[PDB]
Amino acid sequence: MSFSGKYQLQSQENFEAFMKAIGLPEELIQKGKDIKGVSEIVQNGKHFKFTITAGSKVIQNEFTVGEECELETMTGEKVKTVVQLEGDNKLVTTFKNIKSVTELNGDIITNTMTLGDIVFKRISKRI
Ligand SMILES: CC(C)(C)c1nc(-c2c(NC(=O)C3=C(C(=O)O)CCC3)sc3c2CCCC3)no1
Repeated sequence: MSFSGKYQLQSQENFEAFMKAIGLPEELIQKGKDIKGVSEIVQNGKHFKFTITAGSKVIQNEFTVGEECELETMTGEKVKTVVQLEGDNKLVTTFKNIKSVTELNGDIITNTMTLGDIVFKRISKRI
């Protein structure tokens, strides 16, 4: 099953709480909290390219699952980690104490990022 596609954010929970917890300037939080942009995934086998719209920032990540890679953070910083496949439809990874799980079901992607007790959840639909 392939993740490839262009996805528009439908809804999200805890954007503000999550962004505050990672130290985003309140100014970038209010500007970005209501943006419903488009995220793109290009999948080639175990190689993924992500162009993500997160609030008012565009985040870019390329990686091969199982290999070491660098993920870009909201704050601009790069972090070493590894992204795994769990089943055919779940990408799982951890960085800066954040547990992320990105799951595809048909045309719906559910991105769940957990930091402390904050569950930041984003739901996007293929366009
Ligand atoms: C999945 C992977 C590569 C591990 C990854 N996701 C992110 C990532 C997000 N991703 C999404 O929102 C996504 C979609 C969507 O728009 O709902 C559809 C696919 C991903 S938001 C976000 C970050 C990091 C810092 C904080 C804010 N970073 O790496």
